[PDB]
Amino acid sequence: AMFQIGKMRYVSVRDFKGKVLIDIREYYMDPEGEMKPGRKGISLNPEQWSQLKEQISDIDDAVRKL
Amino acid sequence: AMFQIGKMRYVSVRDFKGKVLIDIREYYMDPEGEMKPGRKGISLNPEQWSQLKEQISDIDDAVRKL
DNA sequence: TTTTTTTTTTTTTT
Repeated sequence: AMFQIGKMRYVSVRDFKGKVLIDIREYYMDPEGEMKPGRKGISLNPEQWSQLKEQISDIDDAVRKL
Repeated sequence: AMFQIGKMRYVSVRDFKGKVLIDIREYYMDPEGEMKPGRKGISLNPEQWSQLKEQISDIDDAVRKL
């Protein structure tokens, strides 16, 4: 499943080799004319994603103040 | 501002060259004994961060179904 | 070999 968050950026959810990854990732268009994941991104495991969600309120507080 | 989401992973919030960035990134310990940002990570702008949050429910549903 | 916004490019450590 892919969830667009910008022009060339997605959160993607996939099973990779038995484990669920939540990937926040910029994509590019390659010379053969296909969409590929780029170097800018990180694949989170479910516990890291859970910790991120738990800190959204604090993250938002910091964003708001800048 | 730093928000830990794993042993060596953080969300950070900062103003860089006049732009607020929400960076999700893996860090490492370098040979001099200092923490440094690593190559696995992505800096979101606030609009991307807002779209990510908007889709957490859908992302979470994908995780349950994969 | 190691950041940082809408070419040379994936994939999990509290």
